[PDB]
Amino acid sequence: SGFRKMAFPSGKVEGCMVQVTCGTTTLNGLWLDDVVYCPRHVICTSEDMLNPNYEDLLIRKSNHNFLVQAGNVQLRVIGHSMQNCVLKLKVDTANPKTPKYKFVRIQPGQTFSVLACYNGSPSGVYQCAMRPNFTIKGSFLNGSCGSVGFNIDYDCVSFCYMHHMVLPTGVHAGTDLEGNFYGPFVDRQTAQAAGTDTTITVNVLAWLYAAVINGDRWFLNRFTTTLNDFNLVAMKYNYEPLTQDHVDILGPLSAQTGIAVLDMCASLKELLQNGMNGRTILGSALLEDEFTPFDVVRQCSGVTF
Amino acid sequence: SGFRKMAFPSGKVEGCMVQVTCGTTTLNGLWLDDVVYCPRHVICTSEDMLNPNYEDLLIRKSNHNFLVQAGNVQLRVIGHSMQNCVLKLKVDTANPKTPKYKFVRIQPGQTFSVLACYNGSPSGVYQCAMRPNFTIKGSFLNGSCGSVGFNIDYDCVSFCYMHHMVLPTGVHAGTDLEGNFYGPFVDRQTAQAAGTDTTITVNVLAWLYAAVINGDRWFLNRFTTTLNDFNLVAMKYNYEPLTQDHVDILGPLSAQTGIAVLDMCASLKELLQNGMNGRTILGSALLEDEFTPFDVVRQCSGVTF
Repeated sequence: SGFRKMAFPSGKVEGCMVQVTCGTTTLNGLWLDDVVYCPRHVICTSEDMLNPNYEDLLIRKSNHNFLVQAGNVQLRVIGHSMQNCVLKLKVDTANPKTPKYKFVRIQPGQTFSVLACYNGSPSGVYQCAMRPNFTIKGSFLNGSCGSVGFNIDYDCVSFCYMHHMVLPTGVHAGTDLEGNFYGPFVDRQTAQAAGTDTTITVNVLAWLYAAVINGDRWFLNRFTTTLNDFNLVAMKYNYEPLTQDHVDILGPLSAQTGIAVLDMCASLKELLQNGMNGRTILGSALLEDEFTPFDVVRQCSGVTF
Repeated sequence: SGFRKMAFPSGKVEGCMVQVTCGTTTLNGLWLDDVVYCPRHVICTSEDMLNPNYEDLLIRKSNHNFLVQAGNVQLRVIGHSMQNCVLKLKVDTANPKTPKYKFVRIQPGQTFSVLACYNGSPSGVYQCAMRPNFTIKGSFLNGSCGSVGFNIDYDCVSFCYMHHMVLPTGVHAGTDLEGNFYGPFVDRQTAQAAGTDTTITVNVLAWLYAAVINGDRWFLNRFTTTLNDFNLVAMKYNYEPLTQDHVDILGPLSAQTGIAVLDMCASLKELLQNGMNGRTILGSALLEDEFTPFDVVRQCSGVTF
């Protein structure tokens, strides 16, 4: 009963969060086995950030220039490395709090939990989506940098995101845990175009299914539609095109609710065309696109870890 | 930058969550030092739930009738007790994962984090508010019962909520950790009136301050107003009355933004009167009342634990 934006439990990530200080710069790092991961821009002065040569900057640094704190512990570095936009600090001590973990590159539209940190200390947890334009709309103050995004499958934390940048426009960009940026972004203080964001059509449909499951059904129309005709309306309202992969992924919600995907699509179209008339769906006056069909199923079936 | 519904990090509560099975009934329990806390209705059959005599039901039970699991561990009970609507199971093993903790009874309008669990296993975390009518709008499937709400001040987890009931109306009710219900509710399957909910006026104002801080200022009107005149409009729109305690609590947001509380109140009134004209504030087309002035300050100043 009820439907909330729900984060994964954060304990297994909390015990991996370290404070990283190189020269003056201090931000969050991820301590897994014998390696601390952090944004490579920790080696930058505000002046460096304007036009950084990371290769050159990293050279004027050695192992002993990096202060990695875990609470009141102080760790020791024995091998530093730059993988794309992440700094890998090889330390002597394996994190005894290290969970089963993988690094994953997620797709636009997918969701993850962010454990937001300041000085390697957890402040809070929230759910977000990789936007279609590879930004995220998060909550990040100075020093939040190196905060990580993750999913939990079973026993296994899947790290998918590290926060690097706020864009002049207020939205966020960062990397996978191999330090490849999501999107066209670079770790440099220069104007960077996010580009046109679209609504994650498959997520809005997931959420409409969620609404039906929790008794919110006012928007089910007698009409139906076709994929081509729906995608005509979708393109007008900067909704991502819907594919058969999308219809397939919604199959189980279709089966639980007895509502054909294309029927739900005809409901969505009327909503895109007529707006909401000032009514609400699951407490919201706008169409929500930050739940996956997987998230909706997890919350509705009570999956645990 | 940005503004998200943010939960407290959940690790310190995760290692306190146990599975409680009496007879057939299984739900979540809170293992602190040598005591497991759970809804006393775990001793009820679906039939019992209609008209339970808890005193009598608890008597046909003894220590060895209660199966408390922590993961794959199995705990042993040496003293059972009923405090109001909570069952206290005295076990032999102190939880070595026990944080610094207090039990607090929170006030209507205050927020907390819920760690939602099924079979004593964490599934997810989310932020909610005690509604003015002492319900909560959460996400709780069967077996979620005994899921706890909490705040973290510094090192210290403040437990304020245990989930007991879904009401026929889909909203949730439960207790403090001394087992006193929030609101008029009883742990019995009978029709129970929540009563009229109001909007938490002080929280909506907090959130308007949050919006100003993140550059969302379209709603600041040239007008101002008075407390009496504002509370006239408030009562019309089932907003809680605003008191001088409320104005005082907003003082620091007033000072950070250079916007007098009563001025922000005049903005709120125009919004209550004219609606939103289809515009949004911090991504929302409705007025948000589940952030406290404290939450807004914590997210905007980057407080950690």
